[PDB]
Amino acid sequence: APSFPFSRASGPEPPAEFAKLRATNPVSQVKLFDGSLAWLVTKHKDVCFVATSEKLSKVRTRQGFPELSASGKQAAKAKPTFVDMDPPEHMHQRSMVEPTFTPEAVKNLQPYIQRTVDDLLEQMKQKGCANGPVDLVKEFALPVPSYIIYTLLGVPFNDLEYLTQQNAIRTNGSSTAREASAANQELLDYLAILVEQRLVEPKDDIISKLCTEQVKPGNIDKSDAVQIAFLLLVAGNATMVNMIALGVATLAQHPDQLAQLKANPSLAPQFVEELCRYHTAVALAIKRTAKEDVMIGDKLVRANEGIIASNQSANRDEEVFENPDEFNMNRKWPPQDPLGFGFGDHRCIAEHLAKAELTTVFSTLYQKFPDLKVAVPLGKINYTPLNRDVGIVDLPVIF
Ligand code: HEM
Repeated sequence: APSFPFSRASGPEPPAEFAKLRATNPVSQVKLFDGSLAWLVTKHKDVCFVATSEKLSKVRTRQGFPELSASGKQAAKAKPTFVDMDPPEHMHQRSMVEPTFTPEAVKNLQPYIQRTVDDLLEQMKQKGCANGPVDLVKEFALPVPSYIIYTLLGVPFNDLEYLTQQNAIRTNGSSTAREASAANQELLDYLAILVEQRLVEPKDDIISKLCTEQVKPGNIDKSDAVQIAFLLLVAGNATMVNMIALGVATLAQHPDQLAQLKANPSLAPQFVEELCRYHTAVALAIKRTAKEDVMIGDKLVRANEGIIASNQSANRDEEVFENPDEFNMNRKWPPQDPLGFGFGDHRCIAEHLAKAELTTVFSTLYQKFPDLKVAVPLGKINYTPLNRDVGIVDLPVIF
């Protein structure tokens, strides 16, 4: 049994092991950091099964849960939020914050998302690049998702820049454990204050709705509200940043596709669809423990055994997506759902918001800067370490 998680084959590539497993051993055992074994599922159909089976659990206090690191094992000791819950607890808490993320709500949020993107791009243009390239991540990919989620949560305008930087520090690869932790605890402290304030004078934001609708009636306590708000912030921000950066890098790698997008920004939705399939930046979230014996393919997963269903591998499943390793924004989509946002009950709560942010970015970025170019050879892109989910640390650009 090989050690898992695997390392990416290269900066922009997924681990090389998956393709081989899908072809000769779709459901197999892998060895985790603590020496325990877990079942690795690599085929689309099997990943979908794992994501929806009622015989599988997300509760991390169950022995056998596939924690992939020492930190994950310690983090599993805290009171859980809906991300680590099973029915009926799961939807009971998730439904407390779903309103802002529904397809209808996101459609109505479009003008705000567009203004946020327009403002950040204008700021970038005014700063210019007359003295050399600027970091697309720091100047654009980071603030876009950050400002939006912070604003939706309830953070006032003047606090956005500092809070955006602090949240970045908690996941920055250059941060020391001490710094990441400090930033983490600081964001929690700040959210605690916001909850106290919104409890007194509610405004029109997520935190206020949690206070008025859940805390006051006694459905949850203040700390619960803080943790729910915290989850909404840290769950997908870093991923959004990385997806925007990867999108720009990808377009640079395939000139004709960029030419097509520039000539027709209406193709942004399909470009985003392909991006979320090709670059599965959240590939280690579909994990479970078997509550009872369950058969998957030619294997029997016994009660209390862990399972990791790779949506990354599923998105490269040749049986579902023709020429899976080819990035094609004009891809002819099959009836099967690509799995960039998961599947089943737990499917990303912000899938629609995320897609809206990405679509707004890629339908506007090259209209603003038609000559935007990465200022370093593409082969020198600074990607996240290979033993981590795919992403980009910084991206020098000129325009
Ligand atoms: C393009 C960026 C994003 C990608 C690719 C992404 C992908 C995912 C994936 C794969 C999961 C696992 C779903 C499953 O268990 O089947 C997930 C869960 C989740 N994501 Fe995201 N996500 C993104 C953006 C966001 C944003 C913007 C937020 C916050 C506003 C967010 C909040 C969450 C939460 C709260 C969960 C847990 C849902 C649950 O367990 O019920 N995500 N996301």
